[PDB]
Amino acid sequence: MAEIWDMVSQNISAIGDSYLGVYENVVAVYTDFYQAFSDILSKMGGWLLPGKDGNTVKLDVTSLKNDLNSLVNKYNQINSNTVLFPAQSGSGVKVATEAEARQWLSELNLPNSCLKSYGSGYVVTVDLTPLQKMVQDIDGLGAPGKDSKLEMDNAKYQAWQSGFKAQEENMKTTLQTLTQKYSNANSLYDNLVKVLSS
Repeated sequence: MAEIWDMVSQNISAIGDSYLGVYENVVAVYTDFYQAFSDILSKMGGWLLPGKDGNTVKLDVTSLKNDLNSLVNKYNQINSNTVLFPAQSGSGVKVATEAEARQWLSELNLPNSCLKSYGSGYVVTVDLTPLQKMVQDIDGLGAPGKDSKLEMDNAKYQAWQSGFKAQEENMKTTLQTLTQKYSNANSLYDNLVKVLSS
């Protein structure tokens, strides 16, 4: 027999497998998270109406701002649906050492805002600064009319909307970054196995 080699192979696999595990969790939580933000983007057209003579437009800042806040509050929590690291499972929250967190914080290339503390330890959550920034700007447009909607001229509208898609893109970028990284992690696991099975 070749008991040491087996031992070696099993050990390396576990390391690469372990690594791939975290990422599978990261990718899930984020693609899922973004899905929820897409369901909002679809409704986007249903909250827009031209002024009267396309000289202005009426935007349902309320409905929008409320769905954004709902999403931000849902993912502002801590559970198997909002934490990227460590993987959450079952009863009570699972926490990591600040160092362990900060490490992943750097690995996933995420901002410090993504680092949250829970009792004895820490956890890494999705980046909400974008959504929050969105909601801030929507409030920056001014108070709505008695119909809770805000009629604004095209200059203002398309200005806001540029800034809105700037934030929409930030989140788009993160979800990519994390998928590329997950793809590498996964490639790596498969390569390790070939190198060890042969």
